[PDB]
Amino acid sequence: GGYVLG
Amino acid sequence: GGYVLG
Amino acid sequence: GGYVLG
Amino acid sequence: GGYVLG
Amino acid sequence: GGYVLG
Amino acid sequence: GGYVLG
Amino acid sequence: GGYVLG
Amino acid sequence: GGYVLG
Amino acid sequence: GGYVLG
Amino acid sequence: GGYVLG
Amino acid sequence: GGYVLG
Amino acid sequence: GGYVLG
Amino acid sequence: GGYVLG
Amino acid sequence: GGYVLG
Amino acid sequence: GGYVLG
Amino acid sequence: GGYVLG
Repeated sequence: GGYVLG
Repeated sequence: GGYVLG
Repeated sequence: GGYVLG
Repeated sequence: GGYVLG
Repeated sequence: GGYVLG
Repeated sequence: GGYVLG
Repeated sequence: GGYVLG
Repeated sequence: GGYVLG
Repeated sequence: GGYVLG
Repeated sequence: GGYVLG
Repeated sequence: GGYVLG
Repeated sequence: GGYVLG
Repeated sequence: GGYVLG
Repeated sequence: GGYVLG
Repeated sequence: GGYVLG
Repeated sequence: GGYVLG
């Protein structure tokens, strides 16, 4: 799992 | 804004 | 449990 | 955006 | 199982 | 910008 | 179980 | 204003 | 769990 | 003004 | 601005 | 118990 | 904003 | 408990 | 837990 | 502004 923010 | 995988 | 993206 | 609860 | 949020 | 909570 | 507030 | 996950 | 304030 | 993560 | 109570 | 966001 | 009670 | 941003 | 980008 | 991978 993981995430990005932009 | 972003994206998540869990 | 839970998760949030904003 | 979005959320989950479990 | 799993989830995505976008 | 954005955020996550877990 | 859980909750969100927004 | 804000957001809560509990 | 957690929170943001903005 | 500002921002908080807790 | 904002606040939480718990 | 409880929680508040304002 | 919002609240929960339990 | 709680937290404030102003 | 969480993370913020601003 | 920026970008985050978590």
